[PDB]
Amino acid sequence: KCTKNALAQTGFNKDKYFNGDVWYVTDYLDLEPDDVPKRYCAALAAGTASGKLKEALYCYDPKTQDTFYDVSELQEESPGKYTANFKKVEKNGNVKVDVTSGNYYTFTVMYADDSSALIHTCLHKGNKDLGDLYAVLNRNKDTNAGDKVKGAVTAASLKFSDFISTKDNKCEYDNVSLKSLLTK
Ligand code: HEM
Ligand SMILES: NCCc1c[nH]cn1
Repeated sequence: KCTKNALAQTGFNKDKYFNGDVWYVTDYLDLEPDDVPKRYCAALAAGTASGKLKEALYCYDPKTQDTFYDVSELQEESPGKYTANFKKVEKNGNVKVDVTSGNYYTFTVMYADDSSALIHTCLHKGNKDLGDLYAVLNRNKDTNAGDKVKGAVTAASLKFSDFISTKDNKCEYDNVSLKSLLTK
């Protein structure tokens, strides 16, 4: 069961956040980890494409080098709070799992600035709730969480201590594919 009480950023600047460029996940807090050890890497891009708000996802597993992608049209619920009916796709946009009733995630932008952000997500897959996941984002992958986003972590009643860093986890990314998926 995810919480719905994550508060959107006051004065959220949606154009700066959804500018079509990549956000890297630098640190994350998964409140319901899979029983199997999975130290993944993730990044995302979001912005307008042919008049729609779109969000593409990338995940990388260093153990296998396996990759997975997703793309959604976003639906604004309220300011800074969105719902995404995802479809799983190859790096070229070919559909692996279609848009389905029980598959969706929601997110809230709790904090953001030109370079960083903190978001809450709640993922639903096959109708089941997979729990809360908080991500600290940055426009640069090797950048450490600065004071402002750490303040936002505190303001959300969390401890930065509990977060897991992707910094020396052998991550590799694919921003070209991630950006071009916005049109698919
Ligand atoms: C912005 C941050 C993230 C978002 C929006 C997000 C979103 C998603 C989505 C939509 C899926 C379902 C994919 C599909 O089946 O088509 C997924 C699966 C998964 N994600 Fe993430 N993810 C995020 C960050 C992360 C991070 C940092 C990790 C690292 C542990 C992670 C681990 C996983 C795992 C293990 C699964 C497979 C879950 C299952 O089917 O049981 N994700 N993610
Ligand atoms: N238990 C974490 C669910 C999740 C994975 N990705 C996004 N959310």
